[PDB]
Parts: sequence; structure tokens; C-alpha cells
Amino acid sequence: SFVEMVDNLRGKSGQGYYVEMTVGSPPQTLNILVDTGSSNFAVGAAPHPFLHRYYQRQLSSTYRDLRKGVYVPYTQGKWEGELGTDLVSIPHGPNVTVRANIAAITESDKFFINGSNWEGILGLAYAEIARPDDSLEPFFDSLVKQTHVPNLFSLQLCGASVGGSMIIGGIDHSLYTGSLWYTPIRREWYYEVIIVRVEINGQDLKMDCKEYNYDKSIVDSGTTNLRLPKKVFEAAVKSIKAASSTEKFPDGFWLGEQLVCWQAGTTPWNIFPVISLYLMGEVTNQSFRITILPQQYLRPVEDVATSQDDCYKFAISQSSTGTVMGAVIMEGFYVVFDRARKRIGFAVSACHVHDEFRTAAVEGPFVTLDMEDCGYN
Ligand SMILES: CC(C)c1cccc(CNCC(O)(O)[C@@H]2C[C@H](C)CCCCCCCCC(=O)N(C)[C@@H](C)C(=O)N2)c1
Repeated sequence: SFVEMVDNLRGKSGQGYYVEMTVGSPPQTLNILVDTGSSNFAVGAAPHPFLHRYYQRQLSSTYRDLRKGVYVPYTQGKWEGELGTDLVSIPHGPNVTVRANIAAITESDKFFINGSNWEGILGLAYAEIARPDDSLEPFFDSLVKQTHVPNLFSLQLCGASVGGSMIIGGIDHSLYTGSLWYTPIRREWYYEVIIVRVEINGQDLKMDCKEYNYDKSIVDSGTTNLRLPKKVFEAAVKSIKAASSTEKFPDGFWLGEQLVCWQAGTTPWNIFPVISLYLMGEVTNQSFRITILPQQYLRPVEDVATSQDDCYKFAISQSSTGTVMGAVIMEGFYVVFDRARKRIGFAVSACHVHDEFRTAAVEGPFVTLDMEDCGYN
């Protein structure tokens, strides 16, 4: 019955992936951004220039006020609203209805995106990072408690306008090839993992592996880019610059500001290196790696000019709050959030990214000593 959930995600490049949901009685249909990097379920509940529609509490006979305010500040963007509960369903999901916490967004800043087609956010991470506090039960915890849906879901985000799948309650084996490789969830707040080694074009960055996880590493479908701590970011940019010194780019390109362009069909993919992230495995001294193609961290963008060339933005950003494995990393992999077994699985997606001589990969096993020391304390 998982086939009913295949291809239930849609989105625009750089504007996230969303699923169709209904809230209230009678059902109100809304597109909800799926975000594994937060734990609040929130919807537009008041007019906004970028909102096509929104939740109208007054029309829901099953709405209940919680008489408590709420606000969420993300790394970029924020909103504030009113808490309440209502009945929720997922048309292209499991065949159930749950009573869930809903933050009715009444005011927001640089959160909704002009013409993005989604009107709310579904935070899939754990209660610990829920606002206002961990007693506000997140959506997925409610789903699992109230129904027979097993405590795991999987995400297949397909790249370049974009689509994918959120398999709720299980794993759909037709969505990936090869074996699934699992990494422990270090702590149940964000989906936190431990990166134990980083290579660029097969060259180890040779840093204290604690730097990779300073101060945490998370898997976050609500973030576009791969975000790296200052020290790691500088090493990676230095390495990617050197591999691609055949050509020249504005330095604002390396900051994610300016885009770069090439004559349609002549993007010089070969001069951009592949990036390998090694993740802590399930057995002692064992890791596995995921390999990222340049087609993943060079995000295609529409050229606002009279030209119809190939234009891209550098989708690796500097971070001050740890490593973020964002959407461009998850694209091309099938990612299993196995909450029941405190682990996250990776496999090559059926909608994988294609190069001519190179391929994205999930390979193991590897031996890695002292992986324990890579976690930050
Ligand atoms: C809420 C708490 C727990 C919290 C606090 C700080 C950091 C985190 C880690 N997760 C951050 C996040 O992924 O949830 C948001 C989601 C977003 C606002 C949701 C709407 C935007 C979706 C499409 C545009 C993506 C551009 C982008 O990449 N962004 C806008 C990053 C910069 C970001 O900030 N994304 C969680």
C-alpha cells in the first residue's frame, strides 16, 4: 500500500518539498513543506501576499483552541502564531486521521516564498526542539500514538519542477538500488548523526573529525544547501576552487550570492570534484560513505536574462550551528528515518543524479578507528 505514497511530493528548486494534507472538519486542503530539521506543525491562518490559501479555524467544527502563543525562529525566516488542535489527514499517505497540534501562523518574516505553492510546514524531528517546549507533541509522534502506522518514514527527494516521495510508515524497496546503510541517530532531538571522515576527489580533508560535527551534524530536508562549519567550509571551498581553477568565477559565487552561467549543454562538470561524507556505521569501527556529485551542490537556477544558458548557484554555505545535510545532499538518495531503531538509512535512489563518468554512491563497509571521538561535547 506504499505505492499510494510514491510521487506524493512536489516542489520548486530551492523552495523545498511539500505534501498535500487536510486539516479540520470539513477537510481544508493545504500543501505542507516537509522539514526533518524542525518539530512544529504550522500553517498559514491569515491572509498573506504569498499565500494562495490558508487554514480557517472558524470553519472547522473539530478545531480546539489551546489558548497559548507560539513562535519559531529558524536559521533564516520566522513566524509566530496561536496553538490549537484539529483533525489532520494525508490524502496520498496512510489512510488515517489524527488529532494533532497545529500552530496557526498569524505573522511571519521571510518565511513564505513568493509563488512557492505551499502554505505550511510539517516538522518531522523530535519533541525536544519543539516550540514553545518539548511538551508540544510533534505531528509524527501523534500519528504513531493514535494509529497503527509504524514509527519510521522515508524520503526520496528527486532533483532537477521537482518531485519525490515521503513513504509514511515504512520502506518502499522499489525506490532504491543496492543496499541500505545505516548511521545511528546520536540523540533524538534533531536527526543528529556523526560524520567521521570527509574526502574531496578522494583526498582526505585531514581535519580533526570533531570539526565536521562542531557543534552538531543533522539531516534536514528543510534546508536547501550543504552547510558546513567555518573551518570545514574554508577547507572545502579551498579544495573545490583548486580543482576548478581552469575557469574563473566571481568571489560572490563562492558565497552563494552570484550565479555562474555556461552555454547550454557545455557545463564543465568534470572540473568540479565529488565530495565524500563518511558516516558512523552500526558496528564497532565501521563506517560507510556517501558520494556527492557537483550536479548536487551546483544548484540550477533560472536565468533572469535574455539568455537561455545553463546557470547555477553554489549550494554550499558557511554555518555557525554545525553541519547541515540539506536537500541537495538528500537528492539522489533514499533516506530512511528509522525512528524505531534510532538510525538513519542511505541508499542510491531510483531517481539518482547522472554524470557521464561518475555516479553518486553509498558504499561500505569501511573501517574507521575511534569514531567515538568525532562527536562534539
Ligand atoms: C526550529 C528550530 C528547531 C531550528 C532552529 C534553527 C535551525 C534549525 C535547523 N533547521 C532549519 C530549517 O531547515 O528547519 C529551516 C526551514 C525553513 C525556514 C522552512 C521554509 C523554507 C523552505 C524552502 C527554502 C529553504 C532555504 C533554506 O535552506 N533555509 C530557509 C534554511 C537556512 C533554514 O533555516 N531552513 C531548526
